[PDB]
Amino acid sequence: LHRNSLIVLADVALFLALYHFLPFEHNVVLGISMLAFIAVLWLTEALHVTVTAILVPVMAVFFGIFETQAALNNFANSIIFLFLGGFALAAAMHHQGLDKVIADKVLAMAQGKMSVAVFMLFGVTALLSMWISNTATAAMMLPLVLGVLSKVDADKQRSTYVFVLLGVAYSASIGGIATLVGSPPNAIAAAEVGLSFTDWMKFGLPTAMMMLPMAIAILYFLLKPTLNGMFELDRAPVNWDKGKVVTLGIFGLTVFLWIFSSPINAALGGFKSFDTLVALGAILMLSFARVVHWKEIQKTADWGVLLLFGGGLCLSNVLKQTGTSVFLANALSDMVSHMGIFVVILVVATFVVFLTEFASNTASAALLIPVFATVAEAFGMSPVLLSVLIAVAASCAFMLPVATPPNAIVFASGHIKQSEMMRVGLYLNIACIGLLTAIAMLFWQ
Amino acid sequence: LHRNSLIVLADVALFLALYHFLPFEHNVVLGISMLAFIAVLWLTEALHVTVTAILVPVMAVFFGIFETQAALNNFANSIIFLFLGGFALAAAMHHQGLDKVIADKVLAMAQGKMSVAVFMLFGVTALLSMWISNTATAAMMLPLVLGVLSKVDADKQRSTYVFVLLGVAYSASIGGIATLVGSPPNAIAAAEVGLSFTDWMKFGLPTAMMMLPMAIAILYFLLKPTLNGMFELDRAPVNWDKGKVVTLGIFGLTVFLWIFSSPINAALGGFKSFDTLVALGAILMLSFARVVHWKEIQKTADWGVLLLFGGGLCLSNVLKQTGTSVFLANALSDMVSHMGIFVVILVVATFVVFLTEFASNTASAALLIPVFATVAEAFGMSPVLLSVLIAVAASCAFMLPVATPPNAIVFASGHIKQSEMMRVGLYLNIACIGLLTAIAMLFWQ
Repeated sequence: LHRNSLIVLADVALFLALYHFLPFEHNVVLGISMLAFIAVLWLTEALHVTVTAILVPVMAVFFGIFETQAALNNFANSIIFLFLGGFALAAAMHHQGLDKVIADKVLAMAQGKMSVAVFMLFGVTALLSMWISNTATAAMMLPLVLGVLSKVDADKQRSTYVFVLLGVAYSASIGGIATLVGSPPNAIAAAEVGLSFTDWMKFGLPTAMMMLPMAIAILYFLLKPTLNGMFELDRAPVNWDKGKVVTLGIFGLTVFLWIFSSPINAALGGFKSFDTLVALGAILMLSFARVVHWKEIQKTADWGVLLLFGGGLCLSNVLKQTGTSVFLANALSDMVSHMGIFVVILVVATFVVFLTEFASNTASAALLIPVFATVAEAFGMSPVLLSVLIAVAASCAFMLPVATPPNAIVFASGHIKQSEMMRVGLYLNIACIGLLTAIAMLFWQ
Repeated sequence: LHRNSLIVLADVALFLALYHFLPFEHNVVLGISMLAFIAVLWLTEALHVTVTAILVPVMAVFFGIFETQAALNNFANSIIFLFLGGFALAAAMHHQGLDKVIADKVLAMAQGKMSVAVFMLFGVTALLSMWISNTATAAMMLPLVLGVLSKVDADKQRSTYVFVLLGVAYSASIGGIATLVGSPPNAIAAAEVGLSFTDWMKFGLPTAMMMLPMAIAILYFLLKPTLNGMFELDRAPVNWDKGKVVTLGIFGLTVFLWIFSSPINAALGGFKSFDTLVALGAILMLSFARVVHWKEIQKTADWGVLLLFGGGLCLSNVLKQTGTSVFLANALSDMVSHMGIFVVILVVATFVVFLTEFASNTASAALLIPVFATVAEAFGMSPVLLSVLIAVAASCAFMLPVATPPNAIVFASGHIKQSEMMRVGLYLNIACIGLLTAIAMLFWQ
């Protein structure tokens, strides 16, 4: 009937074809066919990506790969509860008005001028997206930006609007690249290659600090805003109070425990996933301090993502179990050896940067990381490099707003020409490809 | 500071005392102390029961019982995803207006009279609570009941209001006793003793069909309503349409697969948790049919419960690992042998029926089932009997509304005297104790 309902049927037909017409052994054919099915379903977004994540275990069981519980156990990877603690921190610092207070105090650092306010705004937006999200952050900042522009004389001056808006969106999508929380794809990568919070900050904080000013400069040089007015702000200059102090303290304590996870856990007994224990402890300290109630943590969090992680991990453990990964590596050895690694990561990064502009970041990541990682390539291991690269690229969505929630949230204003966004995102995607290639070549090797 | 924040500290002090002043071996002392801590936290409801469920794994790890992942894996017991499919069915049959249509078509079965409408109402409320919930069901039926009574002449006639209302509440709480879904405690019991959907219906459907008419009769004989008026109904006589037909069909197919799980799964390969695969398949069929979107399944479901299941299961696996269960059985052997099993289940059932009137059903169940089951008693195994008994009793909340969501949802009307509810619930709780004792003695043995 509907378009998606026919995409699903075509995908079933393709699955059956590959299940009947492949000259590989049964198990590898099964893995490949499941992979194609799941990819066609995640990219097209026919079924809500979470539903496909839930179908992966069923597709694995009905075909005798996994036992039911051994497949559903992947919906409980410690990384998921780490992300849950992150969502709880977000719910706290939104219910207690902490983010508004931070952004406002920053807007005061700039007395009344714009030339410095939008830059501080991008910076704070990224600092938030480090923890909260990519969507809620943009939604929280949008009214602030509009109140800022309230005295811009928005007539034949749409350029400054587009600047102050796309800067916010991209700053969020980029601050999502600094922490394991902030953007799902980072957590998918870590779960696949076993990375810790700080072991991923060492990859994502420099990358973001490099990609954010590059983006602001590219925008300022593509569109030419004036940025010379003043601030006729009239909202309440909110102040600190109990509940925000405690929330900030617990937030800082959680971050301090995360960053220093290794020495602490080494001086405590050597727990396995100390970061996740720290996140659950953040939840416990926020509850014991009466600063946030579970109903908020439940309305706020996005559990579809917490099921998508499990789906991606079940897919990875499938490709690992049925031996499909080693076969794909044996098959791609020739192509990876003929050319170099630099061109390999170049094509990978461009593919992913131009894919998530049509698909969802989390789905593309969950689908691609397992392959390029579980391959265990021959000419060069680089098993974490590519995972981090893809997780970063999947967040580099800068073209049309259907690619990322924040882009649409900011496009809803009604004065962002699609063509300007598209060309700016093209320039930015090329720049990000180049930058990621450079970093992967120099730093991460 | 606050009452709950001091309860927590007293509980920590008690935990430390038992951790320092018990003449049992270290591990059993640890288990007992964790048990006391968690019980004091779940009964008092200081921290949202979900938060205590989340604290159980941390409390188990920081004290070296479990590895982190081996403890968090219990948040993915197939029973949880079964309950998730149940929540999805509820979201479908609420978003597609199926429940309203069913209740209205039933209200038409009674032409315009009341003497038969309230009984059909209790019946349909139970039939719904079989699947949807105990709370949403009462909330969905309340406006219908008020529109029914709109022509009751509710002056010196509060008796019929209380009847048509408490009947609804108790019918929901009892229909929650027929299926694994419908009430969490049933799922906790099954997870503890490995019960299937039908293997638990064989316990819960007769029990509910017996306890519901008993309750209606007790009410009719305590308070004396008239039940003689007509129906001046004026709402829209809704009709069927596409979306409701498909939803009903998928619902019936899911139920037919659940009930006949054994022969099917035996003629298919012998999967381990076929019921859970069937629930996930229900989600998949509801999504593929474009009848419900994940956002509704996420707003609707109660994930706190899906974490509470994991908390209770981690507690059970703790008491099993540290050897506390066998020790408690060795200690209670004398008391269980001196008296009989009949008196044992009698005291158990009364304790639980009068406990959940102050605590939450799910928490009391999650706390008590592990003990009385993992004991593996000496004089008589009865390892599933007591689990089912406690799961049924925990739903038998009939006194003051703070015990159960539905009771408060119906008390909000503003014309339900606390004393009448309390005495009616006392009578009903005694009757339910007697009935459960009788059934456990005759049928389940």
